Amino acid sequence: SDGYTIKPNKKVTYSALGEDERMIGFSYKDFGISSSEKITEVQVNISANKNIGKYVGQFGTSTTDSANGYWAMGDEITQSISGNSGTITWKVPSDISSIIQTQYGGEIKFGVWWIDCDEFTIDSVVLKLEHH
Repeated sequence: SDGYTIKPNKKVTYSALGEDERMIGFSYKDFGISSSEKITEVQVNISANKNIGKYVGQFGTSTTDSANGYWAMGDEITQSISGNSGTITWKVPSDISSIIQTQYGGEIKFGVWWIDCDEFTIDSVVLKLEHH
């Protein structure tokens, strides 16, 4: 197939996160992804009990690259969501995608540096793929 989805229904209160807890982690093994598959995009679908407004954050992932601490981060994303639900998307760079570690404890992490609506729910996280 060409993608996997999880539905964690994880309630997040931004203002209750400590300075070292602003990245929400999900184990790659929860998706059922194969090591033969290349991730091109990560989508996080969120909702709230009011208009979400602006999100600012970054994604990070485990990698197989020991020289860089088995970790990589994507670019900062700023996004305005006008209504009560929306989707944040990371297009994964080819160089990071080629070394993502989905096995042996590897995780995808959703960083929330700021969000206007304090409480929101992560309804689903989606990985989009390619092959060959």
